Amino acid sequence: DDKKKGKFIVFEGLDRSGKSTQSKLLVEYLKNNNVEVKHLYFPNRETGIGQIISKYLKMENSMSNETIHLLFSANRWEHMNEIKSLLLKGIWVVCDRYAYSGVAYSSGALNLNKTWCMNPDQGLIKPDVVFYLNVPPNYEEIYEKVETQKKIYETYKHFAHEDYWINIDATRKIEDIHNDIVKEVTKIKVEPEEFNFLWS
Ligand SMILES: Cc1cn([C@H]2C[C@H](O)[C@@H](CNC(=S)Nc3ccc(Cl)c(C(F)(F)F)c3)O2)c(=O)[nH]c1=O
Repeated sequence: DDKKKGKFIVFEGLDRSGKSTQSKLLVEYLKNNNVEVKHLYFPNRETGIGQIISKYLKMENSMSNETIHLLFSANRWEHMNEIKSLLLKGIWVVCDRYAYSGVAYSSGALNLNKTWCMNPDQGLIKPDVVFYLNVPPNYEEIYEKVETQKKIYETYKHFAHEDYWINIDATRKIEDIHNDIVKEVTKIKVEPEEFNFLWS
């Protein structure tokens, strides 16, 4: 009746870490293996909430640090019913960015308290695995600056030792990064299981 049957994979990483390259490669690989999979992205800029987030990111409005933080969290909550329904049926979800982005970006770029940042996402569906595309920032949107990216790299380390968190050296060839990811995916437990939730 109520078991999670599909698998839920999140990609995390700084901007231009290769997330969408790798997530598209993973989705293609799963589809070639007959697995039904939905590719989702956060923020979803299409929703009423996402359209405001979009203005914020393009600097078409300005918003206070707590206001935008909470909108990013509400934007995930408005997808929970749909993600749950997919996973309950056995459809997999590959998702570019999630609650980890919310915490790392707001604490890193906006200097918000980590616990305060985590609280609104408590209760979101927990993914089976997070692939963190690790690219030290050594080299249009509000967080674009290399100075801003360096602060976020540090804050992402908050999650580095959780057993769901898989560090991926994203400085390697694209094919080799993808092979690395496919390998970890084959380790995911096959059978249905109870849903788990952040930040358990
Ligand atoms: C899910 C989520 C995302 N973000 C930020 C992360 C990222 O800095 C920003 C960028 N998002 C998207 S969809 N695209 C994007 C495209 C180009 C460029 Cl240059 C950038 C950025 F400015 F970040 F570099 C971002 O959205 C957040 O700040 N909090 C969140 O919870």
